[PDB]
Amino acid sequence: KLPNIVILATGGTIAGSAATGTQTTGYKAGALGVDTLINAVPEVKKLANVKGEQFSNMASENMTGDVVLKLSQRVNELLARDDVDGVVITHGTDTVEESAYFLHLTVKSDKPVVFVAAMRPATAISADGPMNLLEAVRVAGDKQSRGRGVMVVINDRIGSARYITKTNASTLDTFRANEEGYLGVIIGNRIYYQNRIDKLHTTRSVFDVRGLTSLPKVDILYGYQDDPEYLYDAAIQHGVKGIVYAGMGAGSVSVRGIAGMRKALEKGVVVMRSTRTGNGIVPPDEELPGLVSDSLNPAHARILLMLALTRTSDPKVIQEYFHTY
Amino acid sequence: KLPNIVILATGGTIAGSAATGTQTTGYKAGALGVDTLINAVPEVKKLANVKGEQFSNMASENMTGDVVLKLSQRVNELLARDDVDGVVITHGTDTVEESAYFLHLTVKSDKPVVFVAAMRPATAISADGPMNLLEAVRVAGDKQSRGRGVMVVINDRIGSARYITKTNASTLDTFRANEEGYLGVIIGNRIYYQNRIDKLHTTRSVFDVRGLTSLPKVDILYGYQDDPEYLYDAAIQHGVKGIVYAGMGAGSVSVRGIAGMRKALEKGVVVMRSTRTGNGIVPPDEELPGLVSDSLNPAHARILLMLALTRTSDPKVIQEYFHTY
Amino acid sequence: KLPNIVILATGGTIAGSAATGTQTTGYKAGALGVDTLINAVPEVKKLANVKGEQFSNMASENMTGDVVLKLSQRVNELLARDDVDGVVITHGTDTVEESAYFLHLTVKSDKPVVFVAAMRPATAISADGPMNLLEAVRVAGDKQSRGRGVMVVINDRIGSARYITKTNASTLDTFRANEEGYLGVIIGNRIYYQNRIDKLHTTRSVFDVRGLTSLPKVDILYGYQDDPEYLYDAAIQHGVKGIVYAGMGAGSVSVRGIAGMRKALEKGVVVMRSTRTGNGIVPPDEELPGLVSDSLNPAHARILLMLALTRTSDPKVIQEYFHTY
Amino acid sequence: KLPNIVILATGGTIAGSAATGTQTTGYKAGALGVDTLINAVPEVKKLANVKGEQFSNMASENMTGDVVLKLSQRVNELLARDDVDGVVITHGTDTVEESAYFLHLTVKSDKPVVFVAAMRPATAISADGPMNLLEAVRVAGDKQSRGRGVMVVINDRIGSARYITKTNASTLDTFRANEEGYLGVIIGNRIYYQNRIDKLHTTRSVFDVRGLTSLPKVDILYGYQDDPEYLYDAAIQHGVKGIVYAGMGAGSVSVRGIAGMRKALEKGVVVMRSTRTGNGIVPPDEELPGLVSDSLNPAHARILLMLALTRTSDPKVIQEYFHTY
Repeated sequence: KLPNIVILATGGTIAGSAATGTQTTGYKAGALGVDTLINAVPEVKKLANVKGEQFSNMASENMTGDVVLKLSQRVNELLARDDVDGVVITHGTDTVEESAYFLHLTVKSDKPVVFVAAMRPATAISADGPMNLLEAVRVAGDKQSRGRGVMVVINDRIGSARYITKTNASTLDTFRANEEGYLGVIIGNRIYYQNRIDKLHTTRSVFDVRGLTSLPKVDILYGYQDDPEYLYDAAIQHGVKGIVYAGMGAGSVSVRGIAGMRKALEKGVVVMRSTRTGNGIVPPDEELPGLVSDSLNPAHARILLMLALTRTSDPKVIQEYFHTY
Repeated sequence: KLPNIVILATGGTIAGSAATGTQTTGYKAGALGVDTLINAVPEVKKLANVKGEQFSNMASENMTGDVVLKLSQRVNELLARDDVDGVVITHGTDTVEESAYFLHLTVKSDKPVVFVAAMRPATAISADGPMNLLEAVRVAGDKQSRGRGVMVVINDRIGSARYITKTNASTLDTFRANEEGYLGVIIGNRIYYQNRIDKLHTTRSVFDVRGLTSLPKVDILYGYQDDPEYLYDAAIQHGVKGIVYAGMGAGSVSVRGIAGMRKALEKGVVVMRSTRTGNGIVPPDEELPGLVSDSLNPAHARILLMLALTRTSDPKVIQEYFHTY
Repeated sequence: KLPNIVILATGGTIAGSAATGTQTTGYKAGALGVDTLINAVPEVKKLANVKGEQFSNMASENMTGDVVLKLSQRVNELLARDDVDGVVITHGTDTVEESAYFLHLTVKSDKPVVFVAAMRPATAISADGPMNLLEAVRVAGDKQSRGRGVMVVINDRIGSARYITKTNASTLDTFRANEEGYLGVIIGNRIYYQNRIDKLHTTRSVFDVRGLTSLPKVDILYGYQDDPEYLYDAAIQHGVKGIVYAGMGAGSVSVRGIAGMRKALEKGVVVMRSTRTGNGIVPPDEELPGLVSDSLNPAHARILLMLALTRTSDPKVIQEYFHTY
Repeated sequence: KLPNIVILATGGTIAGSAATGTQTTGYKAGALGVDTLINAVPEVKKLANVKGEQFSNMASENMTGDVVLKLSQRVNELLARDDVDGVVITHGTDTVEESAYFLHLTVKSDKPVVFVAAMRPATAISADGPMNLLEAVRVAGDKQSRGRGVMVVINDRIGSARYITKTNASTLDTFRANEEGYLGVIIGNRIYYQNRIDKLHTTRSVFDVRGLTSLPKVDILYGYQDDPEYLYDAAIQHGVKGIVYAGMGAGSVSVRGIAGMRKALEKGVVVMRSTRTGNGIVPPDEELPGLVSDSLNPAHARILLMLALTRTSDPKVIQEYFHTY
């Protein structure tokens, strides 16, 4: 029989629309309901028994920790039922790497959780959303997909929430993991799996959102020539618990940045040095302040740091998380 | 006869050293002098008549607008003489894209200006520095190289200062221009040119640094879920003339970021929306505040914005610059 | 007023169809007529005055030199008229790099010649064909596009016929030029040009097809472990004028391949060593037999070799062509 | 205590040399002995107890199935001993993907088998071989490396024999797996593992070389415009058991190629359709003759087809191998 898939809608461009079919920019995201989306691709109903639920309807640049936290709890609830085999979450592309990674760390189930997005509005000529959604359901309902961590499906590719990121401001093929590749690809309606991530996630994660009602405050500061120190003062003075530094090269700091970090440290703020480059490993360096983000980019590093702080503030333990998650 | 090339040293990993040949991280950058570098690769002296000049010796994360401005003026002086055919600038990798792009816009000569860097210390096993320097001089002395804008040479590739960027925190092949490719490659001691950038630069640029002693203050703020508004207040309150926003997706802003931008606007601060993604075009959008950066990434966009402000503050003219430079 | 664009159809997947909207493989290419294509995207008629002409209707794997030669002559005729500003050629994806490069070398006009293809059948959910065609016409009608050589437009990118190639058997984003990047991109209905190829083409090419009725015979042989020598004998014995060798690494040959090449040489067959790798430069090597293909891949190298032979058989002159075209 | 690593040398550029340090092309591969290599990087002796064995000394374009078969048997012997923890095989770059994949399928051990190569001669300025060898030994001796299949280590990257391939004729960063990424990377002397391939290999493979003295004959034929049919006749007439077809796009065949394949089929020859593109999935198509290679490229597909024929000639079983290995 067909598997039972629930399609949780949060908004995004995949549900956006513009006045004309040639308008691919300046459209309104989160304008259509989940059912309109489902009826656009009726074929979806032959791959599984789908049920659409409207969790929200916004542009992903406005997604917040509060909402992501509730989204995570809602998905844990659904996955606990016996009449739910998998979940597909329609989301915006802009911050899908952030929400997808948060759930990658907090969903306590082996059942597939697949995020799907689209770079073109649903009203666009050659809109990518329909096929993306169709592929997402297919992946969600396949039993080969269990235990692979949270996945992002778009443009025939299946990426891990831990490595996948939006690398181009506006192309269809924007989502890639340059050094880590894709978990698999969907060609001709067959799924081809190629990798399994060698990291901890989902059912083997220590992070638990059941019981939380708010998350620690973590900001991201950029590293560049002449980077100001006052931005660190500002962050501290506003009660941030952690600071993710999108540094030059391999988390390199200027004299001004070092001053700001030392200050944040003597104030109890956790400093996580990452990179602005876009890919790669930020290796340990005792000569420099703060922890290092391993291969986590700024956006992902902020997510893992927020969660880590809901467990400990021990630098030694947090550094461990960053090398295993 | 051999061409006359001047090698201006500013420091960087290409002049760094560590206690052991297997230490590739945690070393000391800007530790060796230009002459030590020149003598390490004597072959260089058969490709041209070289003269080394020590401009500075620092880790590039500490390079500042002041030093870059003087560097730019120094290179204009040298290129004005008849006994100088080209210049090779040894620089750190971390902010080479910023310094190289600054000179790309302010050097008033058709003569080759080549930046060279290295990802491994000079004391490392398989240090890339020697061959990079050799290739740099070769490119600088070739007459085919005139009029191509400022170039960055490393790992057998020749990249435009306008497109090239450091994409990986720590690999040798870190420098790439995903959508724009390389101007050319150096294989087997022959130079293969393949592209000419379709942008304005050097001798056809309107920016002039002769006469300036300081640059406008421009900061970069990051875009992410829950991004704070107070960082905008902080920047404004510290007298920044412009703000480069490394936005989500195609320069998308959250409600908090929009508030902060509007505020900066009513305070006379120029707002330039760019992208944190790493590649791509941030297209115009009248629904949103600020200008758009075309394909300029945050680091490059800050450099062009600083220079534009030394000429005008007209949003219409600055937006033009961003589409032509 | 609107520019006059002619849309020459040759078949391909962009004109293919399958029984269901979810069938993306095993469909029938070259099934729809140019007018069906034009009417699918009416918006096209607001960008220019279009006239469709049905040149052929086949799957591109069956395109041959004869048909490409006639196609080239047909386009030269059309571009010679005053009421034609540009031409858009719908073609299959499989051998578009070969046909596009052939015309890149033989069309004697500065007017835009744009090839457009599609990876999904026209009857597919999220078919890429409509938007590709729309973008193609836009590029063809823009005056900024003159003198850039033949272009291939697909998936929002504009690639040079000389560098572009199909790198993936079946993804939408299959067309790339890893080392050379794209000439430009089309985002939000604006065209962003970034490069100009530094090679000879179109109006500055020495190759002329007016008057030819057939082309020299050139085959491609692969290089691998245990590659046989008898395939060279076979090719020679079948009257080939040239042999493009898709070699291991930088055009490396095994003892068996060297025997076969020497044999072909003493038989008057021109041997062009290329690479099977996919990208890069095959540098000169006097220790080995045959000419080297510069950065031309096997498919492109065969096209330039066929044309070169319609002019000379001088190894010295052909090698020159390969470094300038 | 230190692990016991054996370094089997087969030749290659990593052991090559040229008259000058600036000569990176036209050098002599397989010119130095394993001990010269070992003494060049003495640091290697602090990472493990190494023993060099000279299996051969040739340029990899001349490596053959016979030799690869013996190499595979020799490695199985060594890995069976208790005083051997891992093996590092120095090999040429040109056909390392072929030898590495052959062993990936026939080595019956969980112990690390690491292939290392180099793009620059050992006598070159900035030769990459030393650091590559150092990294290879480190990976071989780390216990985290067991059970990962055969690996190729070069340029700080660790790639799976199944996905890794040489993508550029002559750059240092030539080895990549565009869609599959790397198994891990080596930065700052620490190994960072990120993926585990989701394919069968080594101890879970059905292919056994113990007892074989020769391998089935398999050739590769290229697909392109005007591809001749006589090449198929030639292959058949020379007793090939299988034919790997490097086809256009997704294994597409011309009418001539179809004629040749049908002929090969009625003669008992197994036809495996692959792609010339360089990456991707060749999906099943009942409308076309022969089997499909999944994501295996021509070079890898030939290796798996040779081995498959040493077990069966059943099309249904061989097609299964191609989807699981």
